[PDB]
Amino acid sequence: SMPRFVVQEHHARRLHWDLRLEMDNVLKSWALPKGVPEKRGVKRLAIETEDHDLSYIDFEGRIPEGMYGAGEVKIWDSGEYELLERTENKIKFLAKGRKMNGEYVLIKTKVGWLLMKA
Ligand SMILES: [Mn+2]
Repeated sequence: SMPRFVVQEHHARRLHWDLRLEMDNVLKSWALPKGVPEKRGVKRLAIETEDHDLSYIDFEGRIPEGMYGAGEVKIWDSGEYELLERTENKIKFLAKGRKMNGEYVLIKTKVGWLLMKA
């Protein structure tokens, strides 16, 4: 296998979370400066970032300084997910994490992306 996701907590120059979905045979990724919404209706900024390799889904450790993406990476949540809807502008999925669970949607508009919880 079932597709999986991870939410990494990344202690870089700006502390953020990274949501990564196994999708298109890579990790489709978004930075979340304020984290995953944990309550219904809350709208969080999501910043599309470059695809990562599938192997990276289980990574934890320190990205060294001078490297782009420096800082400590820790797994905040992880699990399977079920894809419910997808287009170039919308991804709706059921997350099966310990913290991030139930349905969520990533929304692309002219201003970028948002992440929202059912
Ligand atoms: Mn990051």
